[PDB]
This record gives sequence, structure tokens and C-alpha cells, in this order.
Amino acid sequence: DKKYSIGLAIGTNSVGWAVITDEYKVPSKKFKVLGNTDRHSIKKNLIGALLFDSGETAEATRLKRTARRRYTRRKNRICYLQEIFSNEMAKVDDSFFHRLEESFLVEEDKKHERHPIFGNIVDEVAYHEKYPTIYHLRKKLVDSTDKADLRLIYLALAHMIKFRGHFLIEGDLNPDNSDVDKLFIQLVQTYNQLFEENPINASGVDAKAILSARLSKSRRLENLIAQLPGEKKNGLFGNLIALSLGLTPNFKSNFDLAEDAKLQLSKDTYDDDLDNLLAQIGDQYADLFLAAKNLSDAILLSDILRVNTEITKAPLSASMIKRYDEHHQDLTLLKALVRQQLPEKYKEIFFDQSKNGYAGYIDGGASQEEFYKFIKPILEKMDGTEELLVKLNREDLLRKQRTFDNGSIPHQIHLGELHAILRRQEDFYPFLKDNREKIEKILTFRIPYYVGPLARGNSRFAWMTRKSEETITPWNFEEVVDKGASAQSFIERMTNFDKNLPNEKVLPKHSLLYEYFTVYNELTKVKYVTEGMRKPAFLSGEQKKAIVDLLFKTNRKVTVKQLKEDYFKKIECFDSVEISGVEDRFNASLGTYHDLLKIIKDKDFLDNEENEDILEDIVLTLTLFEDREMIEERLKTYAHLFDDKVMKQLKRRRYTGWGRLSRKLINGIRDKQSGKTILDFLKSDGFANRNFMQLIHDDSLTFKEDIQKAQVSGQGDSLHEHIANLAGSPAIKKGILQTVKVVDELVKVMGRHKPENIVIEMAREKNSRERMKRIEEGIKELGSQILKEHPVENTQLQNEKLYLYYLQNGRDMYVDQELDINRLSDYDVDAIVPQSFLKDDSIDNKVLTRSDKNRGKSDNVPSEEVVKKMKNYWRQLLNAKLITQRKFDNLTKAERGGLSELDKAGFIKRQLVETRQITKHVAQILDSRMNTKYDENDKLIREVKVITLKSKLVSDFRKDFQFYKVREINNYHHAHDAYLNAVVGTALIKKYPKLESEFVYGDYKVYDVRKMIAKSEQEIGKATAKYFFYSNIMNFFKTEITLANGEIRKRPLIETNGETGEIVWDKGRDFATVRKVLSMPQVNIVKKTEVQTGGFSKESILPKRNSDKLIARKKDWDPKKYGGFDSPTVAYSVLVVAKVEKGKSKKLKSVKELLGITIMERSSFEKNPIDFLEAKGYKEVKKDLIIKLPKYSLFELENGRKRMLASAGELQKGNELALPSKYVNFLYLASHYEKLKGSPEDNEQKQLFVEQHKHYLDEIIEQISEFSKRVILADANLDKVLSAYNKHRDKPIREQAENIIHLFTLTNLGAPAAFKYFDTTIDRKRYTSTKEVLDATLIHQSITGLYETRIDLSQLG
DNA sequence: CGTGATTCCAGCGTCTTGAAGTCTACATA
DNA sequence: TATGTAGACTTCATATTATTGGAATCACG
RNA sequence: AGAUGAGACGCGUUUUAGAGCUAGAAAUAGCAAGUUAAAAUAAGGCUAGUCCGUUAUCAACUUGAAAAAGUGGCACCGAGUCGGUGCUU
Repeated sequence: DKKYSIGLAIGTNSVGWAVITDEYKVPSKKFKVLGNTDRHSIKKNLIGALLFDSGETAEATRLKRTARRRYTRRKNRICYLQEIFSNEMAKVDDSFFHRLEESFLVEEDKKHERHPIFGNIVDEVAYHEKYPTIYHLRKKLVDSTDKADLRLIYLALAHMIKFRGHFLIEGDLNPDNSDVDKLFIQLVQTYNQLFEENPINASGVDAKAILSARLSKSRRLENLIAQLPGEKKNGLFGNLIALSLGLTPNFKSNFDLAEDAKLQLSKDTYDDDLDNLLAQIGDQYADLFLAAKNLSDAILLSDILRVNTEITKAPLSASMIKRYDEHHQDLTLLKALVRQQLPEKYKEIFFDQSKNGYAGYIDGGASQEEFYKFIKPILEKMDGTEELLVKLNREDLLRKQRTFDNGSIPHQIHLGELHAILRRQEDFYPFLKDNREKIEKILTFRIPYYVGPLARGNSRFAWMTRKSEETITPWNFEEVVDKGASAQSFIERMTNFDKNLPNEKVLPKHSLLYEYFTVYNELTKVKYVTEGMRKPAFLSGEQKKAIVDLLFKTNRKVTVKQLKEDYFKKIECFDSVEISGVEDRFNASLGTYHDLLKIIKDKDFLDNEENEDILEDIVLTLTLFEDREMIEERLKTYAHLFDDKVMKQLKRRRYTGWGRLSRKLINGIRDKQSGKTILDFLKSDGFANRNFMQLIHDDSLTFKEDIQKAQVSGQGDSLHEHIANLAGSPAIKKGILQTVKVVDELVKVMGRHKPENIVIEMAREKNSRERMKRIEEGIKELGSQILKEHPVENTQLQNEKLYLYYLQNGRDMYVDQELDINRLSDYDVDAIVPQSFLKDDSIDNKVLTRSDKNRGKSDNVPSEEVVKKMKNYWRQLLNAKLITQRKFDNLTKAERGGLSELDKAGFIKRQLVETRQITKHVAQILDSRMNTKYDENDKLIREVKVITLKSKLVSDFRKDFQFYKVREINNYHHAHDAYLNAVVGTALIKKYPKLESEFVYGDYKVYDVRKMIAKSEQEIGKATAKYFFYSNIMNFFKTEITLANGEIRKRPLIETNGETGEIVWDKGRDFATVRKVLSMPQVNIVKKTEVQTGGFSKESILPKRNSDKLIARKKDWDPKKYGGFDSPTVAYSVLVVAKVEKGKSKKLKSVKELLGITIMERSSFEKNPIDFLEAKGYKEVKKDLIIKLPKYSLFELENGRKRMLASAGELQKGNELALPSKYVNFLYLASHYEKLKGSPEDNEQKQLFVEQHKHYLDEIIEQISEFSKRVILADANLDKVLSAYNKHRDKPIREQAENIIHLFTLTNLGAPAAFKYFDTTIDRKRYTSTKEVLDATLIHQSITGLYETRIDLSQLG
């Protein structure tokens, strides 16, 4: 019944929880232990951690589910195609389909003849010889007009439909005119007919090879132009070739036109633009451009497939046949050459399936790239292989028909081939003629994005609403599914709700309102300085409107030069202007406005606000519904305002992505007194010009209050729903839920009381190239030659001193002293703002100088004399991006305003307030779960204060007072960090009452910079209630205060509250108490048990083998003939005490053994456990003794050895290592784990401490041994570690600890893992036997681990 | 003849966009 | 006519790793 | 730098078919051939659909078919995974 506080630290893999009283001790409690063991009470501390498997995302589940749906859909499509052929096939061959369906079974289990296609070996051999592959059959069917057997037609159709190719390309691309060279000849003929006086000789030019080569468009155009000595690329023929290749040529020069004749086939408007062009050029040239477009289509076809013969009626089959012929010829040549020149490598390449040779490439698992890499050196070594080497460079050597690059084949090719086959063979089979439309519909059927899966109220993923209850087929899909209702449901379901307003719809990424908001947001912080203006002024409403209209509505991108010239010079008549806040091209732009102006060609319509809503409905309509038909259907309602060309142009364009804000948050909510929305505020703000971040965080505006009101009550009362809907990764949400459960358990344990303070902080969860680019840009801007004199790479630039030296161009930021490399060790990095005023330690805050005394006087900011010295030097670095704007202003803070009260207030808020918002939601959950009562004023009684603090304060506290953390020694660091969280939070709230307004939730009123800030000097006694003149937060804990020049100040031995007089910190006992708490050997580490769910087993389908470990992939197909999956993931083990038949006599012998239940059999076991256990071979099962052991069950054996049952057959280390604080401090100091920043005298003292306590290293190697012999029992690894340590006893202490930190994985918690001591690698130790835990003590531990239930398994059986 | 130590392995790619580099008609001396 | 010169426009990328439990393999007292 | 969600594509993997031949009596040796196709692609279930099955959740005991609810004093001295003492019961 004593007042106490709870400290919680939340992490992705950990939840640390500690309990503190008001004396900063740690309470210890007696707990009863249930079960049949002798122990009936155990004393445990209230500080510990909870560990669990990291939360797994749902991406894998989504991918697997989609794959399964696609496979079922494809199988049903094949079934429909078989249905169409059912009658005719039964007329021709009554058992063909049954033979096709059962081909996978071996001869023993087959019901018909083993040969599928024809049922006799002779006809099968004839078919295979007459057609090597199905592509030969398809081409033969297409070209020939003779009647073919029904089975061949069925096989061709099935292979066409089962693999229909992608549907990315929309429209039509196969006009049956795709011969590149032939179309080029036709274009030349048309050009010669139109221009008889200027003919072009194209004879001898291999246009087909040039255009179809794997080269860029410009390169191919140049190559083709080079083949015509008398033609240039800017000529009419060159422009036509560029258009065919897909470039953007201008025909204005060729015909001396006034309008810029820019024609591109990608743009839809070309359809009109060409015709309008013809208006000036006449109708004679139309055929020329039609031939050019046909040639372009031929080139596009040639991009994806290669063909030479002109007799092709099927562009795909001919290409595959050509590739097959090339493969055959190259294989024969390669075999001959290998047998001739290098007979020693014949067997390896052509017989060994293990190797990456041809045998492994065809029969084994060798991929194409592996085979190319293996055969390239052999081909290079041999002679006469120039053809093969060229093919290998072109990646077309010994290829197959099924390759990874077939994923670009559009369905048009297969559709055309199927249409050709049906046209050829319908004259001999009437049903094909009658059902041609059905087959084409089956092949082209694509379930549209909006429609979604075709469920009937049994699936939680589908939202399709049908017009009638009937089976859905591709032939009648147009009428069964109601398009409009499904589209509306898709709109209302798919869109992601706004984070700020959970009940509002987010805007489209390219919506007009969102783009306006983005433009205005950055527009309100732009400033301009001219000659006549004394001080820069903010853009007024008239200026912003003029800039938007003249620039944002006329130029796609607005640059700094454009802003300065087109507006300030043209309108404001300013010759020189200095733009502040924005540099270079603006990030925001009105792209959608320009796109709509291009389409509708009505600027006034876009400028009309009344039509805006309609425009919005357009943007969303183009944001989603990729399918064209629905775009047309929905835009039909607005088709009355636009022409058919405009409607088609709107249909063609499609947008992507989404925005970040809702529509109401931009223009829906209005302030109480002003009566203006956010966009209205940005339009006319006047003096303030507050941005969106300031507008939503302005305490003087109702916007923040409305945001707070809308945020709460986001969903129902259920905790699970609130956890689920939190914006974050699954791991962090699991951590939050576990944290809530842990704090509820703690509330329960402490006698149904309620904590007075709860502290929660959440751990935060490439650069070298960026820093190198920044350095290069700065050097190029300055022109210095320091890089040539001192070259460096990214590996050596780890130390911040070198980075500062490069950023300073080998100079000093305080004096005009040239930097010396040999003096870099003597140099001391100093913070621009002293550590007393602010603990920033950032790179921009760091400055490298010869002597810190040169920084200036005791004033925090460096002296303004240094500013007068190096104003230009600093501004050059600022303009060269070497330094940041914040760093430049901090260097010049003394000149500008010294140390204004605003700087102090900002420092305090930055040190205190939490930037992220997830912590606020966690605090809201905790407050609603603790505060449940109201006062007389109907206001929530805030008994529990949920204070939140950043991790930086706790890290600084750890580093200040020799409280060092090592993230590899053990897992107590989570609990210790939670304990320090609680201590710091309680101390800070007690010391500073008013600042609690920022800590505790929004119920407390806000304050201002007036209080707690002294105008000048360190006023003694704090009479005016000013808490800290210095801008620190936690500096009162230490016994001294440093200054900028090096001056020192002292603090009282005991710190007490300023007003109430309560003691807040007893420096004579509090540090000793914290040391004792951190030195406690007993900390509660419990692993959260998780019954394993997931894949039934590894998905790699292993070949057949003579073992029982294989699991059948189907009910009938036993694994002894067809192989199957292996290594199932055991969901949870089951301890059964029963008897099993033994020997030929089947004698029942009592056995106690662990049985693993797979995920596949889990449902069967959980339905009828007794029947399943009997089926596996257990007789007379003790139902009451069946004990469920999930993964991570805890076992204790003699001498405190702990194990975790990771599965049915592998155990994990279950013990933690409790090290004294002195050894941890020695390990952290000696290893230089973090940066060595600090006072040089302090660094020297730490180095002396490291040197004087070297022998501790040996002690550590002792303790692990004494630990290992009672915990790990891995003698070989321990001996190898001892030998390696003895070998490296002479290594320097700088690197004699970086290896010992990695050495602790030997006796760590979790799964065993291999490590490396210097160059000697110690492999992981495996526990292949779990028989011992059958005679150990099982420990059922509560979620926080305070309660126990010990079961002595030895007392069974 | 388990038994303990050692070795190898696990289903995976794409569905557009933006900065980079460059060629160009045009302004100015 | 020679040299910038903004500008329009094609081009080359536009994410990496990882545990840890199963099974196989093999020396071995 | 926040998660969930709809539609396709390309493969990969496993069995079978594409009679391997010659000299041996087999074991073996030599020679020819390599591309493709059918089925499956988590066991399967009922709700029988172009549905659903790898996300979230899950200590023990008692009640409740489930959703959920309820279960065990405290103080002090120390510290090798907690022990001892006092008090209460």
C-alpha cells in the first residue's frame, strides 16, 4: 500500500519493466509457487524484461494467398476449355482427358496406357519426332490448312491458354503487319513516290539488324543515318525514323510550318495532331505517316521477339523454332570442339549433373547465368569459338524456350495465334466456328482490379455485389456482376483513412487541392531581400496569388531564377533579390493543372472553383480503376461537359499513388474566431504566415483543439482494435499490446493499487556516399586542392574528426590557423552551444579547432569577434553546402541576438517534447486504461500521470555517471534502461512542476517562455520562480557545471524541490542506490511463449528418397515414389505419458517422451487428441497427464541450469549472465564502444583506468568458464576459446576488447550462434537430445514472470 | 551403434518515377 | 558567324542482409 | 521514412512421357540425346464460391461450449539468478 511508480521501455523485441518507490529503491516481493514441488515461496525483485519473437509482417501471407488464388483460377480456366471440347473429344477419343489428368502417377497406379497423347508408343514417338516442341505444333497448325487431329488442336489451345502472357499493354499491337525490313522498304518506297526528285538508296542497308538491336533509340537512329550518306537525322526521313523508334521529332523544319509539329506515338492527341498537320501538308502524306506507324509497331514487336523469315503467320512460334535450331547447331558445334581440342572436360560438362555444365544446366538445378559463367573461360581458352563467344556476349547461347525474360510477352501474340488456329480449323469442325467467341473470351478474360474476388459472403476480402445468384463464367461476366455498386464499395473500402482524421478520406496524390496545399505550404516561408528593403518581408496574399497565376499556372516547374526574373523583375521591378527559405527548383508543382489544361484546353474551366468538385471526382476516377472500361463508364456522367476527343484523352491518362492528408483537414475545418480554413489561412495570413505544422500546433487556434477532439475515440472500446489500428509495424504494435498487458499485470501484483507515475519511452527502430558527395560539392565550389593533397575513402572517414577537417577545408572555424594532421590528436572537438546549455553533439554542432580557449569568453555562443573575423568564411561553407544553415546561424548567434530566450525555450522543448506521435497514442491508451473516474466538474481524475520522454536524456544519464551499457553481455540492459527511465522521469517531474504540462497529456494547460527563463545572469535562489537560467534539463544531477571558456560551477550536495521543499535527489545515497540496483544478480527475464504458426514445411520439393521423413504433397501420392516436402515446423510439443508396443511381441512398455505436433496435423490433434495419439502409435494415453508445451517453454535442471524447448528436438540456452558493474564499465571503456567525445582530461582518466585494470580481462575469461561449466556444458568450444585467448594475450588493449564483446554470444540467451575470436571461428553448439528435460522441472511463467508454477515431471510414470 | 561433430540448406523476379547526362535552337557580341 | 545558355529531352538506375531448426553425412570410441 | 487490401505475368521445383544404342553374361566401357509437354504447387475444409487455409492472437489453475471473468499478505538485513529474520495467516 506504499506509493510507487512503474517504468516501461518498449522495443521491437523487448519490453522492460521496473518498479520504483519514492526512495528510488526496487521493491522485492514474496510469491507463492503452485505445483507439486517442495518449494512453496520464492523472493523476487520487481524489475525485469519480457522477450518475444519479433512481429512478422503480412507481406508473405498476401503473396502466398494471391499465388494460390491464381493457381486455382488457372486450373478452372483449363477445366472450362476442356468443357468446350468435351463432346467432340468424347466422339473422337473417350478417355483422352482422363489420361491427361493422371499423367503424374507412375505406371503402377495409372488406370490407362502410360502414353498420354495417343495411348500407343508408336504414335507418341511419331508425334515427338514430327514436332520437337509444342511451338513446332503451334506453327504447323497455324501455317497448314489440312485437317488436323482433334487432340493436337486441344493441346495447342491448352498450351496457349494456360500461359496467356501479361496484360500490361492495352489496345492492339498485332495488325498482322510486323516485318521490320519489309515495312522499312515500304516507307522508302512511299518517300520516293512523294519525293521523286530526292530518292533515297536503301539497298544494302541492314535496317532490320540496326533497328532491332539491343541499343538505345538515339544510337540506333544515328546508326541508320550513317548508312545513308546523303541523309541527315534532322531531315524528313530522319524525323520519320525517330518517330518510328519512339523519339520526339519536330516536322516544322521539313515543311517550313509555323506551328511546332511535334509528333509522338505515345501521346493520344497525335491522332488529331497528325491530321491537323495534314491540314497544312495535304492528304498525300497520310500514307507516309501510316507506314511510319506500322514500322514503329514492327519495331516494338521486334523488341520482345526475334524473327527473320517473312512467311510467318505467328511471330512467337517462328522465334522459338529459330532459337531451337540455333541451340541444336551450337550444341553440335560445341560437342565437336570439346571432343577435338579438350577431351579431358567432356565427361564433366556433358555427364556430371552436380557440376554447372550442360548436364547440370538441363537436368540439374544450374541456372542460365551460372552456366554462362562456367563456360565462358572454357570458350575463351579454346580456338575457333568466336561465334560462340559472340553469342555468349549477346546472351543467346544454348538457350531454352522457357526463360526468365519471357515475362514481357503480351497476350496479343497468343490471342492472334489462337485466332489463326481457329480460323484455319473451323472449316473442318463446326463447333470451333460456333464457339470461337467463347474461346477468345476465355483467353482474354481478366478479372478487373475493382471487381475483386468472386465470393458469396464467405470471404472477408471480397466486396463484389452481384445482380443475380448464379455461377460466374467468363462468357456471362458482363451481366452477372454489378459494376457500379462494386466500384462504389471499392472506393469506400480500399482508400486509406487519414492519420490525423481517421474518419476522413485521404486525397489523391495528384489532386488539385492537395497540390494547392503543397504549393502554398512552402510558399508561406519564402522571403525576399532587395536594395530598398531594410528587412526581408513575407509574401503577401496578392504576391502569392500573382506568383501562382503567372508561374504555377503557366510553368510546370518554377525555379529560383524564374521566380526572380519573371515576377520580381517583370512585376515588382526589382533588379536584385535574395530568395530565402527555398533554393533551386521547387519541390512542389501543379502538374495536374498542366495535364488538365493540355487535355480540356480550357484554362477558365480549371480556374473556375465551381467546377473544382467535378475535377476532383475526375482525379480520383483516374487515381484508381486502372481498367479502361470503368473509367469510361464513370466519366460518362461528366461527358456532357467535354468532347469525345477530350473524353478519350482523359480516359487514356492514368495516375498513381496517394496523398498524405484528407480533404476536410485542408478546407473543411474552420477556426472559431477567424472563420477560415487551412487553405484560407495560407491564402491570407498576413504577419504570422504560419505553415501547416505551425497551424496544426498553434495553441491560439481551434485547429489543434479540433485535431485533439477528432483523434480520441478513433474506434471502439476493445483494446485489441485500438492496438490493431495504430499506425506502425506489426512488431511495434505487438510490443505495445504486450506493454499494456505487462502494466496490467504489475497493477494486479502490487495489491490492486494504482501507480502514481508511469514512464514510457520507445526505442528508435549510404551515409558515407552522401557525405562524400557533400564534400565533393563543397570542394568544387571552393576550388581547393585539399583532396589531391589528402585523398581519403569512406572506410577511414568513420572518425568525425576527419569529416570535420574535410568540411573545414583543413582550416579552423574560430581562428585563421591552418589545420595540421599531426596535431589532430591534440585538437579537441567543441560544441558551438556548450554542453551545459544544450547536449546536441550533432555534426553541425561540432567544430574542430586548435584550442577550445580560442572559441571566445565564458559566453555560451562564441564571441562576435570571431563572427567579424570569419563571416565570409562561414557563409562560403554555407553556400557550398559544407555546413548547415543552423550551424551558420549558431556561429553567428552572438552577432544576431546573443542567446535569446527563444533559443532557451526551443532547447528545453527539444530536450523534453517527443517528436513522434505513436508515443502519444500509447500514452492515451495507458491514461484511458488507468484513469476511469471523474470529479464534480465531470473532468477525468488524473490519478496516473503518463509522462513520455525521449531516449536521448536517458542515454546522456547513462554516459554521465559511469552507467555503461553493453548490448551483447546479456539481456538485463532492457530492464536497466526501463529502471533508469522511471528514475529520470520521476525526478524530472518532481523537480519541475510546470514542465509536466509537456510531459503529461494535454489536460494540463500550456505555458510560455516568460517563466523558467532568466533575462540575464545566473540568478541565485530562483526567487522569481525561474528554474534554470542555463538551458539544460538534467544538469542538476552532476556535481559540477562547465562553461564555454572553461569556468566551473558547483551544485548542492542534496537537491530539493524549489517550492514544496521536498527532497528530489540525495547525491550521497541515490547514486549508491542506483549502483546497487544495477548490480543485482536477480532480474526477471522471461521469453514470451509462442505456439508456432506458419508454413507446413519448407516449400522446396525434394526428389524421391527412401526415408520416412518425407511428407506427401497429396493424399494419394505416397512419398516413396513422388517425393514431397520435408522438415515440418513443429507448432508445439506435447508431453505424453503412455505405453507403446515394443518388439515383435508388441509388449507394452511405459515410456515418457516428448512428441512434436506439426502445423499440418495441429487441427487433427486439437480435435481428437486421444485418437491422434493412438494413431501415431501410443496405447493407453493418460489424458490428464497430456501437457502442452509451446515453443520457448522453460525448463530448470540441477545447479540452476536453464533450458528452453525450442522444438521437439533442439534446446536453447535458458540462463543469463549477471556481471558486476565494474567489469561492464571496464569492457565499455576499454573497447571504445561509442564515440570518445568528452573532456580530454576525462578521456585520459578513463584510459588510465583501463590500463590499471588490465588483469580484469583475465578475470572475465575466468568467469565465463565458471559460468559455462554450470550453464552451457560445451567443453570443446570453451577449450577452443581458452586456447585462442591464450594465443592473443599480447594484443593491444584497444582491440583486445572488441573481440571479447563478440565472445559473449557463447553464453547468451536465445538460439546458439557461431562467433569469431579474431581469426578463429567457433561454430555453434547444437543440442541434439531433449531427453534430459523429461526429468527436469518445467516452469510455467506468467507474462511478466513474477508468478510461477513449477511442475516436477520426474514424478510422472 | 548410436553418437557426437560437421556440412548444407531454406522459393524468387516484374508490373512506374526521378535525377543525370546531353543535345539544341536561339540570344548576343 | 562564334560562344554561351537556358532548356527540352533521352538514360540509367529506382534495398540490401539476416537467423535457426531439419536433415544429411561422416569419423569414431 | 506507417500497417492492411484487389488483378495478372514469368519462372523454379517434383513424377511421368519423349522405347537410348553398341560390345560384353552382368558389373563396366564407348557412342548418340539434352531445349518440351500433362498434373501439383502449401495437407485439405465446408459455406460448394473463379470461396477459404503462412497476418494479428496464445503462461498455469477454476468457471464459462467460447467472449471473458476470478486466483497468491507485509516489513527489515543483505546480494551469484535470491537467501535469511521479524510480523500476519
